[PDB]
Amino acid sequence: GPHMATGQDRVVALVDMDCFFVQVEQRQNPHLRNKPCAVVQYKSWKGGGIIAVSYEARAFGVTRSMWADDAKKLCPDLLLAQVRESRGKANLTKYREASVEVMEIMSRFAVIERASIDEAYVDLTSAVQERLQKLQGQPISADLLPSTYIEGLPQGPTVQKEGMRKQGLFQWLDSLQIDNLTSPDLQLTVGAVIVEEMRAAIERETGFQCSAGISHNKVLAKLACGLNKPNRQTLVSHGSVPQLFSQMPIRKIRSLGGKLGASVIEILGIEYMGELTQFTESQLQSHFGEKNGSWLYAMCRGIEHDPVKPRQLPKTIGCSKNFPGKTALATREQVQWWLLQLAQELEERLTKDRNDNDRVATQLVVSIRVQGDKRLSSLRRCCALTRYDAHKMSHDAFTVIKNCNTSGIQTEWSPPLTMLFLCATKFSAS
DNA sequence: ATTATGACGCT
DNA sequence: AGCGTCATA
Ligand SMILES: [Mn+2]
Ligand SMILES: [Mn+2]
Ligand SMILES: [Mn+2]
Repeated sequence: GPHMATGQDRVVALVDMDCFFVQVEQRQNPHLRNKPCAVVQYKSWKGGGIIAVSYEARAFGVTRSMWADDAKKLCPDLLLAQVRESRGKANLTKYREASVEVMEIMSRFAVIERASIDEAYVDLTSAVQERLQKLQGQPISADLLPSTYIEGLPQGPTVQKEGMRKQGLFQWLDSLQIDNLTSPDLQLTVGAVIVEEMRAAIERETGFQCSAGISHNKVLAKLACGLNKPNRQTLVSHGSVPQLFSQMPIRKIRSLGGKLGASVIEILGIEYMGELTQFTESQLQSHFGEKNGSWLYAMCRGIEHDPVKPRQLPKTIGCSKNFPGKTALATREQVQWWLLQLAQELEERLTKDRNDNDRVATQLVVSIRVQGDKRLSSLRRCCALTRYDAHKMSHDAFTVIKNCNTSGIQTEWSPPLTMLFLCATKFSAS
C-alpha cells in the first residue's frame, strides 16, 4: 500500500517539432506556407524520396518514404522543397542549424536531452517546484493552458474539437488540489503551464510550431506528444494510464516498435500495453531478459526511471551515402573519390563543431555495405582521428577498408560498394 | 532504389 | 571493439 512506488516523482516533457524539415523550408520560402508540401531528397529516381510532409499534404495520404512521383499521384498540386546537395550528396546542414535554434531556446528553461534532430526531453521537476512556490496556492486558470489536452477527459455524465478540449481541461482543473505542493497531478499541470511558455517562445523566436507531451517519464511524455499533433500539447497523468494502455498497441511505445515488441505479442499472446500487467516481473524477465522484463513490468503500470540526460549536442558527427542499384562503386578511384567527398563534409562539420563547442573528436569509424548483404552495415572498422584533415581522413578510411576488395587486380573493386559511412566519435574537451 | 543519420545494448 | 536494434527527418 504505502510502499508501492508509483513513478510520479518527476515532471518530464517531450517537445517535438511539427513536420520539421517542411517548416524549415516554409519559413525560408513563404510560397510554401499553408500548402500541401513535402521535403524530398534527390530527384532523378522516381522524383526523389520524401522525408517530411506537411499536415495539408498528409490529408491526401502523402507519407514519408514515398517517392515524390507517387506522392504526386495522390496530390497533384503537392509542392516540393529539395534537400541541399553538396559534394555529390544530400547535405542536412540547414536542418541541423535550425535544430540548434530550437534546442538553445529550450535550454533556457531547463537542462535538455537532445533525442533527435527535432525533439528533446526536459526534466521540469525543479522548475515546477519553483513555479509552485511562486504561485502561493493560487489556482491554475484555463487561460494559462490555451493549447493543452488532458488525456482521458472529458468523461462521464458540443461536437467541436476545441470545445472538447476545453471541456476536458475544465474537468481536470476543477478536480485539482492546488493546496498540495507535492500533488503529482498539480505538478504535471504546472509543468504544462511551463511547456506552453516554452512552446510560445519557440514559435515567437523561430517561426516554428511544435507539439509536446507532459508526463512523469520519457516514454509517457513521448507517447503523449503524439496524441494531439500538430501545434498542441497533451498531459498524460498517472491516473490516465490504465484506460490509455487498455487499447494501446504494444508497438506504439518507444522501443517496442521492432522485434522485441513483436516477440512480446507472439510469446505472450497479447495485443495491448495494459495486458502486460497480468504477468509477474519474473515471468517477463524469463522471456525478455532481466533488464527488459523489469522495464516492461514497470512500464505497463506507467512507471519508468530513465533519466533525462543532460546532453544538448550530438555525441557523434557522421556522413553517409548509399550507392544503390548500378551506381554501386566498382573501381578504386571511385571509392576514393567518394571517401574524399564524405571526408570533406566531415571536416567541414568537425571544424565548425570544434569552434562552437570546445571539443575534438578522436576516433574515426568507417563503415561499408557490400552488394548482396541485407544488413544496413556489412563492416565497421575504427582508426585514430588525429587531425581534422579531409585528405588524411579519406586516405585513412581507405586503408582500413582496403582488404574488403575481393578482386584479384586492385584497380577494380568487388563486390561493389553500396554504402560508405564516415563517423567521428569519442569527443574530448579542447 | 527510402536515405541520412544518431543513440544505446550485447558480447 | 564490432555488431545489432530502434529510432527519427
Ligand atoms: Mn517532429
Ligand atoms: Mn521527432
Ligand atoms: Mn516523424
